[PDB]
Amino acid sequence: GTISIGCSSLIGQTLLPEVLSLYNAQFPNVEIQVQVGSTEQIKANHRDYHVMITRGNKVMNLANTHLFNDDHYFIFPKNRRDDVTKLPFIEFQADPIYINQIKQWYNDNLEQDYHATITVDQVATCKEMLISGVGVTILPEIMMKNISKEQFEFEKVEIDNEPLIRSTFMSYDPSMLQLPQVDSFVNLMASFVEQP
Amino acid sequence: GTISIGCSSLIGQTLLPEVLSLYNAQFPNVEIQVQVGSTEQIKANHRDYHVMITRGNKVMNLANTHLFNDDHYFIFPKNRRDDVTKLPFIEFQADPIYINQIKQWYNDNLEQDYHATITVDQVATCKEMLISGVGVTILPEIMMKNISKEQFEFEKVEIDNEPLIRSTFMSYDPSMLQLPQVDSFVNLMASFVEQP
Repeated sequence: GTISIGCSSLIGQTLLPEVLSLYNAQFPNVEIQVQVGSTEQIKANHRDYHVMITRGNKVMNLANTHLFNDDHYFIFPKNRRDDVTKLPFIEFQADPIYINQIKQWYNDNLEQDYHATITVDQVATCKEMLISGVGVTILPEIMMKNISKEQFEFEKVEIDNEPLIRSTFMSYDPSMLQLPQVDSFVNLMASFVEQP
Repeated sequence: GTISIGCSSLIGQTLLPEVLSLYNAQFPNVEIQVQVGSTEQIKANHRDYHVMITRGNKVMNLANTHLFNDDHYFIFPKNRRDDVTKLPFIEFQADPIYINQIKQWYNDNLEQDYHATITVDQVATCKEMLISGVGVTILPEIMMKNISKEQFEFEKVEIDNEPLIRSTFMSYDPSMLQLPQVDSFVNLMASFVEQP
């Protein structure tokens, strides 16, 4: 049959391709439909999906399985250079708690009032803006590949000596496990997220 | 003041960061808000933006400035061109005309009836699925950085010896040119898209 997956952009570009490589190898007769959007659009449109994968909090009224947590890093140029409070900060607008945690960190760790010059609602765009030198930002660790360790310094973001983390959840209606292609997907994801 | 830009994912990750590096260097007192979404969502929510940048067709009842055209390439692992009809094809669901041109091309150029095993509505995800070996696909040339020429063969997609192209447009209400931060943006984009 067909499986329909709804996910955020970050997930579509970092988690799902490796999952689906496995999934399609094991279950080659399943047709896969992936819809990628803003988290808000995804959750709003949950009736279009058998399974959703998103970051933040659990989705109410559904089963929610914790996939993993990600650390965060403040990223700025070595090359231009470490007088960092004069560079524009790119604020990824995750949700209000996150934004506030980041503002608090910036105020505690740097030497001026927080001010976002650029706001963006997709992490991958935030990363490319960093790479193109628009400004500095905070990225989740899973997005930190292909960032030049010779152009850029990375500082782990901790609040009250606790790492700033964000959770990824897979959410679905448990009734959907009656579809063999969905049960297969969910079982595969439970093994995928375990680490040796 | 503030400028609010709506764009597709592809644009947010490939065109806009270089534009905004320039824009923010020249106009450092403008606050920039970027919303990245599915084209359909972007077009639907046009009242949230001063300017939109999208691919496909012009937006009705707005000014529309053609930015550029992109060629397309069929991409598959260097193991191998004959095996290629056995690999899953990943269908980016741009719009019906595009999908149908791709289907016609596949039928005319390969040894099998067209069938998409995976459908996806974001190009960046399509590219990551290619890189992770889920299957083969067609990408616009602007997305073809960081694809290893040692793992992958690239064949240019032409139909009736005409290259398959897709257009990028900037769309806006011409009244918005009364905002200096928007007029600045639009003038800057007009220079950016010219090639020396």
